[PDB]
Amino acid sequence: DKERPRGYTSKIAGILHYYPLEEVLTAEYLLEEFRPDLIEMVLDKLRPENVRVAIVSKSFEGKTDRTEEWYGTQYKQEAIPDEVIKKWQNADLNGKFKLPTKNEFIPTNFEILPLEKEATPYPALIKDTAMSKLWFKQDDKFFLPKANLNFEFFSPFAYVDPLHSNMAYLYLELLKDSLNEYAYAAELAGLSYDLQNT
Amino acid sequence: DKERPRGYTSKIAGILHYYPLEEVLTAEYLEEFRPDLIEMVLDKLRPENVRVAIVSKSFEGKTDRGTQYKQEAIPDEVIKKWQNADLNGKFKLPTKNEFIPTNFEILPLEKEATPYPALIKDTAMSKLWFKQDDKFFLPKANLNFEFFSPFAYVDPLHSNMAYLYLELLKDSLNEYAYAAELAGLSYDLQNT
Repeated sequence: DKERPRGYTSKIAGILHYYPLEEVLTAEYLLEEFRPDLIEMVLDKLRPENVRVAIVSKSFEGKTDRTEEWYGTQYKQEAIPDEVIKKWQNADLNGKFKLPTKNEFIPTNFEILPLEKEATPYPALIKDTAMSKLWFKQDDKFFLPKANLNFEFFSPFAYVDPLHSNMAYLYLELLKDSLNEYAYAAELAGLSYDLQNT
Repeated sequence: DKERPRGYTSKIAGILHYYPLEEVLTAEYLEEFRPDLIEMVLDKLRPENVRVAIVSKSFEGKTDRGTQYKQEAIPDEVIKKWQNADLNGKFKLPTKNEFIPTNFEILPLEKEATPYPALIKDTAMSKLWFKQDDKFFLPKANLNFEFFSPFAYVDPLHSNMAYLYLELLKDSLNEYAYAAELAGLSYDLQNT
């Protein structure tokens, strides 16, 4: 997607200190050398022996003995017991863990459908029935092989009272939580979605 | 109940022709038991003297006479079927009306009585407006309740359901409540 000018200039301005002139546009996207030694090198730092762990919870309220000076934040600091460390350094294979598999959602058809004879500058209502109103506009500007599909589903029972509103919400949260595993590949593959109660 | 003047005069003087002056007020409520007349009238409620009229759209087109209708002699065979009615065990005389009132005490006007209704309970669930009668002094009362719910009128379907709900409830109470109604105790139940 074409960037907003202010962000584009700001971002590139930041990264010019790190990359040759010729590569500044692509340096953040384009991978070129496969380097398993560096990947392994970084993996070697993710070890229980240089770890820092911080837990944030209201349950520690009153159970703390230190105060950060500048903001007033109340906290406790403690050494992790070597035995916990030891157990972690010996983290075993579980098998519940697998690498992900091939992302089947990767798009491969990028053809831009031709602009219709009868194209119009604003969206047109191309279907108008009791159940549904469909506004449609074929892209005549951007010419990327993408689309946006938006739907409002209307029902009076979504907002009749507080209880029903709470239920609509919990419903949609549950649905998203349940779709998440399947939808994530798609999201990596430049396909995302947004689902919320109104 | 105190009568409307027009109705009182109208009702009365329809009776002065039948009763001595002194009894005319009481003449219509309180007098002679006449089992011979009751049976006499019962002897008139017989199939050989009966008139039957059925009103139905199902007769549309089957008529020949502003109002369209058909007239027909009832077949004598039908007369006979009626004349031979046996006793049916599903039919019983009514029983004692248990709803008959017997306590007529007029509670004395409370010290804290107010001329208009007072709100005597004001909670999240319910608002109770109350007034003890300080005028009429008959041993009667009226109890009115509005039950509010948004789900009664949220959409056409729900309004229909609220209604059918109440018709079914009244249809089911009807048998028991009718006795109460004869005994000057009635009720009204409807959707708003």
